[PDB]
Amino acid sequence: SNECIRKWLSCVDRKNDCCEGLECYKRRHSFEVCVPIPGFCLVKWKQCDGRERDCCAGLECWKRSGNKSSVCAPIT
Repeated sequence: SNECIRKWLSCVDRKNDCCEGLECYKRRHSFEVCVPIPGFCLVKWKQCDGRERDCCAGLECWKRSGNKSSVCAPIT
């Protein structure tokens, strides 16, 4: 398991490997970096660890052990 680029660090390296919910920005002269996407969220098949409050509307940090890592799920 490897880590991802830190927010507001440097996108020049790799934009496709910035981070979760991050995207490359466009600047005039100043070096552009990864930024938080507006309205960004998660699905019922995405990890919830760390983003227990980032998932989409209706989703929640689902605690599943034995099959896979901690993922998100819709209201119950």
